[PDB]
Amino acid sequence: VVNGIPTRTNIGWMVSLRYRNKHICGGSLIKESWVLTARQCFPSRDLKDYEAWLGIHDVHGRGDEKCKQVLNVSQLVYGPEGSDLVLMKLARPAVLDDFVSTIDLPNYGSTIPEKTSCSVYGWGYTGLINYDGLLRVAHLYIMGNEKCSQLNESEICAGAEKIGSGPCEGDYGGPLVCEQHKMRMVLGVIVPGRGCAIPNRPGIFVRVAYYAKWIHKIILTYKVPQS
Repeated sequence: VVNGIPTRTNIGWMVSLRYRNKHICGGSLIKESWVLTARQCFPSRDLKDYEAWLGIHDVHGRGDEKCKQVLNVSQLVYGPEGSDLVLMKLARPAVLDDFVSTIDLPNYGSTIPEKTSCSVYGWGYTGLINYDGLLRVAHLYIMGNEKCSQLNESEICAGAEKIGSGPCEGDYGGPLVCEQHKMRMVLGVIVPGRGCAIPNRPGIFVRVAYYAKWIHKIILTYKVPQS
């Protein structure tokens, strides 16, 4: 995240997808054993290359010495066509506690109104000379889909007003979270696209509400030989 700030403490539903012993993406823990994330987060199709760190604040888990849970990835289900989503199934369940929790998903078709306040979180690119490692957040407002103009219904358009801030490489897969019904929900999944923290150039996020059925169909179903 570029032009964001550190979080006071760690965010329970945030996952660091590691590839080859190193952060590459964020994800959202949507069940004790499922993480909603992005396609661009998997250079290879072989599972032995991945881990999921939960309950961390630091990217290397430095102060999280007792908070953190490291889980292997047993499966990988891919989303429809131009969705870019992937659900990682975790090897053994995540232990919910004070540091790890899950975030709710919206209802199949929820329309988020414009000028609504939203947050992105990530350990990705910051532009700092020496990034401290801490999870960072930036604030964005939902905008009309026409402002993102590079199909459309699966997408959300959110940006900051005038200042250039937002997610970048390493933040892919993480959530765009807002306040819809009673509490916090993963409304969007961060995907690369419209540059990185360009002023008056809002980001396009995959609309979770569009693939909401699919996410549910998958969260309650057997393994089945993938690939």
